Amino acid sequence: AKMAFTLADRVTEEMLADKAALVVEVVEENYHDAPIVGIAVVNEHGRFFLRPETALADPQFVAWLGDETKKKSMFDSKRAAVALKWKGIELCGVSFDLLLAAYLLDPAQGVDDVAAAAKMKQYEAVRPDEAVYGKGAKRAVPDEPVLAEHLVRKAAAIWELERPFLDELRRNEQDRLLVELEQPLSSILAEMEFAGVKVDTKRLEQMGKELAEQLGTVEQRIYELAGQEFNINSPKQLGVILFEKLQLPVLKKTKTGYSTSADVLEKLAPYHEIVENILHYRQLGKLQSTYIEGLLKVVRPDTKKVHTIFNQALTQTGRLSSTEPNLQNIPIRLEEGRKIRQAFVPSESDWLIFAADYSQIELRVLAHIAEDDNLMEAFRRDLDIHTKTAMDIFQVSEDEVTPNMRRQAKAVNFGIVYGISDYGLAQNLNISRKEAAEFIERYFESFPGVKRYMENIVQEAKQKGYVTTLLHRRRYLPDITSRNFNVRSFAERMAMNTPIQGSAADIIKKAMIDLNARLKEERLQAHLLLQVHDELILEAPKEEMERLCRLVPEVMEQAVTLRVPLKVDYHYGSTWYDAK
DNA sequence: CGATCACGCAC
DNA sequence: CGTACGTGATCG
Ligand SMILES: OC[C@H]1O[C@@](CO)(O[C@H]2O[C@H](CO)[C@@H](O)[C@H](O)[C@H]2O)[C@@H](O)[C@@H]1O
Ligand SMILES: OC[C@H]1O[C@@](CO)(O[C@H]2O[C@H](CO)[C@@H](O)[C@H](O)[C@H]2O)[C@@H](O)[C@@H]1O
Ligand SMILES: [Mg+2]
Repeated sequence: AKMAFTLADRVTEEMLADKAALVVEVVEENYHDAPIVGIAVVNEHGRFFLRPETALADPQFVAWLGDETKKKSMFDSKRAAVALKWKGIELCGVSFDLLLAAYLLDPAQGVDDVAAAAKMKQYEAVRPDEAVYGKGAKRAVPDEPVLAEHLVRKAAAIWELERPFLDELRRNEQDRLLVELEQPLSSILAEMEFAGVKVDTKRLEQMGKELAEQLGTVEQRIYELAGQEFNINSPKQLGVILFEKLQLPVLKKTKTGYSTSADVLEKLAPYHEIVENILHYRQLGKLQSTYIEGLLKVVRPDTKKVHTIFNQALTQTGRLSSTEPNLQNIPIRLEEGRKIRQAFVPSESDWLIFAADYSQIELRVLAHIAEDDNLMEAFRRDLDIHTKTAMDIFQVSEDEVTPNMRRQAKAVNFGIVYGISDYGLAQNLNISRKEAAEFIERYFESFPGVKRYMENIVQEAKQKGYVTTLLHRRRYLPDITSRNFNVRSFAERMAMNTPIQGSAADIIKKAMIDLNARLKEERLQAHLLLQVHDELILEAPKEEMERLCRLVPEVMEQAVTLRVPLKVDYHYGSTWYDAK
């Protein structure tokens, strides 16, 4: 059953053909400055394994890697490209990435190794990575014969599966989505991750100290008000204090005990002074554990940068996610947590942080896809969309919209985008199902095009088996035909929400590609650092701000043409916090 | 010692 | 009511 290959001791010309499947193996999950443990090449001339110390010191091999006219097919080329950037080696000419291809064909399969992708086309002559390397404490690179066979089998699978994957993408009208959107984006994400974001660790450490002080003060107040010391971070020890010793009302349960989620606590606050303190303690503790201690844990001590990894092949809607650290969930709503962003600073002297965000991109996308006359007109007038929604559903003039009315209309707008449900809206606004249902009815009366869209997209999902986004991303929804109400209803909300969230993802991905091309044409030093779903964060010399103020919003606004304008706001400053 | 829960942070 | 990730506590 074994697969034949040459275990090479040196690089030869036949390993440098102008088309090959290439494996540059990095086993560490976080590939930043990580070891390359082996290399495999499969091409018209045969199958080869190379030790990295050999290949990466070979000028002909390094030149071949960097030659855009020598085409490579890979799985997770970003991992290889970043590991190689840390070694000062450029990887070019990647014309097919099997991870991205599998992800576009069906994000729900959770493909995260070559074996998983291969199994989609009944190809099973390759082992799962976890079977070869193990996981956790037991993880390890195996001896060379085992490692080499595995890497060659992966390269061989890629070599075989490129054509059938590309053919299916073409049938789905997704080939341009792979080749013109996701693959070029992967190179841009590699650059962003490698550049990293500079952290002011002294500032973080100062914050940590002050937080520790306040945590102590609140911890003691809590013990004083409880008349006893306990582990506040145990939802179970806390449940006893709250609902037994102090007799607070049980407004909600969890399947293992009493709920102490913030929504429940907020309702209990009027009964006892301890509750406000538990909330404050939780807020501070979140900042301390996750955003100070957690961040400091992953800052590289030499450069004081953090280098996130953007998972490009995970979310079911086409968004990116971010890990180690997650730079897509840094606090902003509450001023206390917002100050964390003061610690993210430009990487060079006299540079600044520039941040540009789409204004209401999801509702603008909804206006476009639903062709709702009222919603399109609202955005053509650049109205405050929550005030407008309040005017319509509560039937009042702009003057007559109160803050509470705008607040409830805002929640309705979220619900509509998420996949509206009377129960979920009711939970969010703390009102009755019947009341939430009345709001939803008034909304559909004011935006009948949106109502028609929500009905039609659920029927389309049922008919075709999937829904699609602007640039032809797809999500299969098998549960749409379930005879279980709750299962089916969740699938219906995904049918409604995915073309909205996913088309917004497509637009900002295209914007990133267009922006990098413009930055290069203009030879600006400015470069992307982060994407947070509907916003792009850059750093640049202070002397480039004026040019960026014009260039970045324009590129983002013009990335696609919709039936309504796109609008981008922007800010810049000496830290991420100040880019407001 | 990995897997799970409950919770809270972003958009 | 949609999409994510990290944490401390607990589970087994
Ligand atoms: O390299 C990213 C790419 O690798 C995958 C596995 O194929 O995820 C791995 O890499 C991560 C980043 O360090 C981890 O978060 C993840 O646990 C790990 O399996 C893909 O999911 C991802 O696109
Ligand atoms: O009465 C129609 C109304 O119900 C929805 C669910 O909110 O869909 C239901 O009715 C459809 C048939 O008309 C079914 O295909 C569907 O499976 C069922 O849940 C809405 O789509 C809708 O317009
Ligand atoms: Mg915004």
